[PDB]
This record gives sequence, C-alpha cells and structure tokens, in this order.
Amino acid sequence: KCSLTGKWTNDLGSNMTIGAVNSRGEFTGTYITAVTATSNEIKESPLHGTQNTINKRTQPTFGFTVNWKFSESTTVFTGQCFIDRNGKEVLKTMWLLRSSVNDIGDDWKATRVGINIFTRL
Amino acid sequence: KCSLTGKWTNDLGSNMTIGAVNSRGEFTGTYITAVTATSNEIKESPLHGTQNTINKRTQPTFGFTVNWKFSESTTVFTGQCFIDRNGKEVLKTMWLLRSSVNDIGDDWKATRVGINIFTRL
Amino acid sequence: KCSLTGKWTNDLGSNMTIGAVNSRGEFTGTYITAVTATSNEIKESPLHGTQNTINKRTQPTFGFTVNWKFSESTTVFTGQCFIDRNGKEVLKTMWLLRSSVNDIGDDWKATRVGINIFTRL
Amino acid sequence: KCSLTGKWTNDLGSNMTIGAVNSRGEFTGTYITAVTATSNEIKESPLHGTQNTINKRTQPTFGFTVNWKFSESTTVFTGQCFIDRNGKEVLKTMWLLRSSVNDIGDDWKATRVGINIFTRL
Ligand SMILES: *[C@@H]1O[C@H](CO)[C@@H](O[C@@H]2O[C@H](CO)[C@@H](O)[C@H](O)[C@H]2NC(C)=O)[C@H](O)[C@H]1NC(C)=O
Ligand SMILES: *[C@@H]1O[C@H](CO)[C@@H](O[C@@H]2O[C@H](CO)[C@@H](O)[C@H](O)[C@H]2NC(C)=O)[C@H](O)[C@H]1NC(C)=O
Ligand SMILES: *[C@@H]1O[C@H](CO)[C@@H](O[C@@H]2O[C@H](CO)[C@@H](O)[C@H](O)[C@H]2NC(C)=O)[C@H](O)[C@H]1NC(C)=O
Ligand SMILES: *[C@@H]1O[C@H](CO)[C@@H](O[C@@H]2O[C@H](CO)[C@@H](O)[C@H](O)[C@H]2NC(C)=O)[C@H](O)[C@H]1NC(C)=O
Ligand SMILES: CC1(C)CC(NC(=O)CCCCC[C@@H]2SC[C@@H]3NC(=O)N[C@@H]32)CC(C)(C)N1O
Ligand SMILES: CC1(C)CC(NC(=O)CCCCC[C@@H]2SC[C@@H]3NC(=O)N[C@@H]32)CC(C)(C)N1O
Ligand SMILES: CC1(C)CC(NC(=O)CCCCC[C@@H]2SC[C@@H]3NC(=O)N[C@@H]32)CC(C)(C)N1O
Ligand SMILES: CC1(C)CC(NC(=O)CCCCC[C@@H]2SC[C@@H]3NC(=O)N[C@@H]32)CC(C)(C)N1O
Repeated sequence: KCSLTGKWTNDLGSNMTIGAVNSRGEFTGTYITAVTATSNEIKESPLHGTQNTINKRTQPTFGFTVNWKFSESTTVFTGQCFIDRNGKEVLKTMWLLRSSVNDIGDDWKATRVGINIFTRL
Repeated sequence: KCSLTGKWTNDLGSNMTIGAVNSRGEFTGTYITAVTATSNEIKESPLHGTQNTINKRTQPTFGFTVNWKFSESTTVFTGQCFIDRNGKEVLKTMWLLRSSVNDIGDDWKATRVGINIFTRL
Repeated sequence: KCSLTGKWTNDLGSNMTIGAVNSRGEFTGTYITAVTATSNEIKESPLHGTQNTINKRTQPTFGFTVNWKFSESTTVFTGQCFIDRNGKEVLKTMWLLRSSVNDIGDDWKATRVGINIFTRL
Repeated sequence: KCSLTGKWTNDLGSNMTIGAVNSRGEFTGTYITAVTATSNEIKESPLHGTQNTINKRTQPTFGFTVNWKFSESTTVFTGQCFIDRNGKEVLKTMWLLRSSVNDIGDDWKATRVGINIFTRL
C-alpha cells in the first residue's frame, strides 16, 4: 500500500511524520527540515494537508502546508504516492516556498519552486 | 486589516470562502473554481491551510490545499495578504496543480504552475 | 497579427525589444527590467529565444533567455502570444529566475518562479 | 572544469548536445527527449541559450530554449553547472513547458514545471 501515514525522509534529509488520514482525506504531521536559509535554529514545524479521495486511487494525489515555526515563510507541497519497480513507496512532490515581502511591489521575487522525493524511514 | 477570513474572488472568477483562523493559524473553507479542464461539472471543494504566525505580521504568508471533489487532482496555493495603495486587501498567490498519473514514469508531466490574485467580494 | 517583433512592456514596467524572427523562429533582443533585487544599477541585457513554428500557429508558443549584464542570475521566459477580445496583442509568460549558489547543497533554494504579462508599447 | 559544451543526459534519459559557447555566452545545440506526451514520433530539436558571463564564475548560471520539432510547445531550461563531491560535472536545472492553448481563457493551464539533472555522457 502507498499510505501517507508514517515517517518519511527526502533527498535533502528532511524528516516528515504524517498522522492518520481521516475519511475526508485530511492529515496533520510535523516537518523537520535539514536545510534552512535562515540564521535561526531549525525547529519542528506542523504540517496540514489533504489527499484526494476521488475514485479511491491506490496512488492518490495530495497536498500539505508547512507552517515554519522558525521562519516567516510558508511552503506548500503537492505530489503523488508511487509504488516503484521494487515495491517501495515513493512520494514525488513539487513545492512552493513563499517568503514574506514588506511591499506588494516586491511580490514578484517572493516565490521559490523545487522538488522533493520522499522515501519511508 | 488583511485577514484571510471571509469571501474572496480571483482573476479567473473562482470563489473562495475562508473561515476563522485559529490561534495556531489553521483555517478551513470552500473553493468554487470558475475554470476546469475536466468534463465533470464543477463542485464546491474543501480547502485546508495555515497562515504563518511568526512575528504577528500584518501581512503574513499562508498556504492551503484544495481537495477537488470532482477531479482527481490537488492544487496547493501559497501567497501573502497585501493592503494595496488604496487600502483594499489583495491576496497574491502562486499555485501548483498536481494531476494523477498511473505510472511514476509519467510523473515529470504531472505538475502545473500558475498565479492567482484574490480580492474581497 | 501576434508577432514577437517590436517593443513590449510588462506589468512590472520592464521594457522589451525583440528583433526580427528568422525562418527558424530564432530572435534576439534587449531586456530592461524595472525591478531588481541586486544593489547594482540595472542595465540593458540581451535576450535570445525561439518561437515554435510547427503549424504556423497564429499564436505560437515561445521561449527566451535573459542574460543579465548586472547580475549573476539567468531568467528564462516562456509563454504565448494572444489577440485578446479587443484585438490587442498580449504575451502571457511564466518565468524562472536562477540565482548563483556557491554549493550544490544550496541548489534547492536557487530557483524563483513568476509570471509576466507583456503588452505592446 | 564545468563547461556546457559537450553531450549530456538527464534523469529521464533525454540526450543533449551543446556546441561551443561564444565570448558572449551564447550556445546552440540539439535536444533528444526520451519522454513525450504527444502521439508524434520524437525528433531531434534545436536548443538556443546563453550562460551568464558576469564574474567569470566557475559554475555560471545558464538558460536555453528547446523548440520542439514534433510538438507545438516550448520548454525553457535554467540551472547551474556544479562540480560534485567526486569531480563529476552536474547540471541542475528547472524547466517550464508551455503548451499551446487556443484561447487566452485557457492560459491558466498551459504551463508545466519540473526539474532535470544532467550528467556528462
Ligand atoms: C530524519 O530521520 C532520521 C531517522 O531517525 C534521522 O537520522 C538519525 O539522526 C540521528 C541524529 O543524531 C542519528 O543519531 C541517527 O544515527 C540517524 N539515523 C539514521 C538511520 O541516519 C535524521 O536525523 C532525521 N533528519 C533530520 C533533519 O532531523
Ligand atoms: C463568485 O462569487 C460571486 C459573488 O456572489 C458570484 O457572482 C454572482 O453569481 C451569481 C450566479 O448566478 C449571479 O446571479 C450574481 O449576479 C453574481 N454577482 C456578481 C456581483 O457578479 C460568482 O458567480 C462566484 N463565482 C463562481 C465561479 O461561482
Ligand atoms: C519602458 O518603455 C517606456 C516607453 O518608452 C518607458 O516609458 C518612458 O520612460 C521615459 C524615461 O524618462 C519617460 O521620459 C517617458 O515619459 C516614458 N513614457 C511613457 C509612455 O511612460 C519606460 O521607462 C520603459 N521602462 C524602463 C524600465 O525603462
Ligand atoms: C542518450 O545518449 C546515449 C548515449 O549514446 C544513448 O544510449 C545509447 O542508445 C543506443 C540506441 O540504440 C544504444 O544502442 C546504446 O547502447 C546506448 N548506449 C548507452 C551507453 O546506453 C541514448 O539512447 C540517448 N537517449 C536518447 C533518448 O536517444
Ligand atoms: C528567502 C530565503 C531564501 C528563504 C526563507 N527561509 C525559509 O523559508 C526556511 C524555512 C525552511 C524551508 C525548507 C524548504 S522547504 C522545501 C524544501 N524541501 C525541504 O526539505 N527544505 C526546503 C527566508 C530567508 C530570508 C531566510 N531566506 O533567505
Ligand atoms: C490535467 C488537467 C489539465 C487538469 C485536471 N483538472 C483539474 O484539476 C480541475 C480541478 C479544478 C482546478 C482549478 C485550478 S486551480 C488553480 C487555478 N486557480 C483557479 O481558480 N482554477 C485553477 C485534470 C484534467 C485531466 C481534466 N485536465 O486535463
Ligand atoms: C536572489 C535575488 C532575489 C535575485 C537576484 N537578482 C536578479 O536576478 C536581478 C536581475 C533582474 C531580474 C528581473 C526578473 S526577471 C522576471 C521578472 N520579470 C521582470 O521584468 N523582472 C523580474 C540576485 C539577488 C541576490 C540580488 N537577489 O537577491
Ligand atoms: C500538454 C502535453 C502534456 C505536453 C505537450 N507535449 C510536449 O511538449 C512534448 C515535447 C517534448 C517535451 C519534453 C519535456 S521537456 C522537460 C522535460 N525534460 C525532458 O527531458 N522531457 C521533458 C503536448 C501534449 C498535448 C502532447 N501533452 O499532452
């Protein structure tokens, strides 16, 4: 099975624990990033997301928001669960990192984009 | 004030109602998209997200996930609330749309990106 | 007609002059950005791109690279030319801004994404 | 050295040959994609780009446009050359794929985003 519940780790070394997914596809969890651009100490951050429940797909899409507890930014992840050739689950995700800008004129430079690959711990 | 709670509409005509934001910055709501690539009839979809609570910023960043009830995809929004020159609130967001792909080999083509500007209704 | 040749201006106030498009769809030009995150003075920068010519579409897709002459970054634009409801040409583009990072470990944070809308001057 | 000139292959199996980079940082080449969403047979496609020449960086940023000869879309790549721990050259790139849409109302769904990692052949 390819279930979001459990512990995950991505290619950067970030930790991710996801709790039970309810009948509506909602789940919470904690995110421990290995990499930060801030000068603050990294701290465990809550994550909230949902997984698509249409058709009850064996590899449903999902998204979640990480509310960083040491930064003023927000990252959103979206991706899908895959059972690779071997039979091990993989989460392929793309993310957007939103920085805080003091002016709406600086908004053009506030969004970063990137990918992450999560495997089970 | 620039508060996510209330009704919003974006440049595509999509509706968005966000409920109260709790002390942890979590909020739920419903999303009614005006535009769909599916052949299904559009339907109101739940959204879940959080807004950054670090520093009590008057224009905090936020992210939320839309779990489409008529599609098998997931969209994640991230952006910031702005009080423009006049004094009207604006949400500047970028989003990722994740489609469902049956194979991990098709994963490269599953993510769309775009922007939305939300104003109060 | 919706031809890339000529002068353009986007929602940020950036200037853009595109030269003739050759039979292979290649074109050069200059880009004058109104907004910069650097402390350097902005300077006119060359751009190089091509436009798709597969079906001689009235609104072909295109892409080009801006090689900033005052920054160490690179921006790539991709979009399409549209003849809007009125009859005025519009270029709808999305871009990626690549910053220079000293280490491959910092590569995750080096890419920005955003949109631009160009109208004729 | 980390020079764009030569042959490259990415994680999808796509081929890439880049010619000499001139004093202005311009280069051409051909791109052979392993993966296509079209029903057409894949064909070698020209690419045009430039690499940043500011500061004579040993790992300068670059961008290029692929003008697909079998599709009506355009892909733009932007990234940086890295000399990894061992001594291998790696191109870390993000790309935007622009599809052709008949109407400006469909423009919201026309852009895909993704990453590619290129190693020397
Ligand atoms: C992600 O989770 C893994 C699994 O626990 C963490 O790896 C362990 O980290 C501790 C920290 O001292 C080490 O003592 C263990 O030996 C590590 N185990 C393995 C198997 O590597 C990892 O630290 C977590 N990532 C982050 C950023 O906290
Ligand atoms: C977004 O919300 C607005 C505000 O209610 C909707 O606009 C109304 O739509 C109804 C539908 O028949 C019309 O009767 C009203 O005249 C509209 N009011 C205004 C001020 O335009 C709009 O339909 C919503 N968008 C979607 C996609 O449902
Ligand atoms: C983009 O092009 C426009 C058109 O020339 C520029 O607007 C002019 O800028 C000069 C600069 O002093 C003014 O004197 C003119 O009055 C402006 N004309 C209009 C119609 O606004 C604009 O400056 C260019 N953008 C950048 C960033 O250089
Ligand atoms: C990318 O380049 C490599 C290197 O030539 C190609 O790999 C060869 O493909 C031919 C095709 O029949 C095989 O006969 C060789 O055995 C392959 N060599 C290796 C080392 O794998 C590859 O085909 C190219 N990719 C694409 C999409 O054409
Ligand atoms: C603007 C920038 C570059 C980013 C901001 N910093 C942060 O957002 C740190 C919070 C942790 C982000 C972890 C991302 S999230 C996606 C990816 N996947 C993963 O595991 N880690 C990364 C603010 C400052 C100003 C410091 N800097 O400069
Ligand atoms: C693959 C593609 C193109 C997309 C998929 N369709 C959907 O995801 C429809 C669900 C509503 C999305 C609304 C987006 S969300 C961001 C933006 N902002 C806004 O208001 N609307 C848009 C699946 C199919 C196969 C049908 N097609 O083909
Ligand atoms: C990392 C960051 C934020 C960006 C880098 N700066 C630059 O890239 C300036 C070069 C001009 C870019 C213009 C973009 S391009 C797309 C968009 N459309 C438009 O017209 N303008 C904008 C480097 C530094 C470190 C200074 N900062 O910090
Ligand atoms: C809309 C969509 C999904 C895409 C369009 N197809 C193409 O653009 C095929 C041209 C080759 C693209 C190769 C990309 S480029 C970045 C990445 N890196 C790599 O090596 N390959 C991939 C049109 C149609 C309608 C067919 N489909 O549906």
